[PDB]
Amino acid sequence: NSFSGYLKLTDNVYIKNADIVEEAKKVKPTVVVNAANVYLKHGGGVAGALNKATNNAMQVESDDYIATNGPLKVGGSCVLSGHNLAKHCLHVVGPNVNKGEDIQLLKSAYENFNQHEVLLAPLLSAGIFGADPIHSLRVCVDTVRTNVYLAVFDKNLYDKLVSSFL
Ligand SMILES: COc1ccc([C@H](NC(=O)c2ncnc3[nH]ccc23)[C@H](C)c2nnn[nH]2)cc1
Repeated sequence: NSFSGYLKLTDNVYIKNADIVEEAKKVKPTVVVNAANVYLKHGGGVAGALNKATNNAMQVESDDYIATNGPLKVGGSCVLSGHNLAKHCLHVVGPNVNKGEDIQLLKSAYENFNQHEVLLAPLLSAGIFGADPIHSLRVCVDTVRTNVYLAVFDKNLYDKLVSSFL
């Protein structure tokens, strides 16, 4: 958990302008959060990048989990191996509001982070899922009580978040 160059936003929320994959390789955190979908099909975004950095080992393990357990629910999670990136990967499903899923489930999604003392994570429900990323950071700050290190890859978004927050 050797995090460096983060800006502290609250007592338990830190932020850095970085690619979450590069952070995972350097830090080797106990937990890396994936912004997953209910079938754990890691096709793009954070999920595609984390899976690519495991050389598809994350996808093979995710397919076996879905065969035995079935899909996750929106707002839910599962803990699987972190492979070469972390001890564990916490796969979390935020609502896709562009497909009618309720924005109140974004609070349920961030509540999963509270089972882990320290996490490396992206913002949930942003991008193709349609939630406003500044609103997603406000839900994170109001829901997560354990120590979260947020990696924001787009510098333009990182600057908007830091301006809106502090
Ligand atoms: C569907 O769920 C999401 C949830 C996060 C997002 C976007 N995050 C990423 O795609 C991302 N974040 C950190 N490291 C990364 N490495 C490769 C991709 C990547 C949001 C918009 C964003 N942009 N810049 N920082 N965060 C897109 C969709």
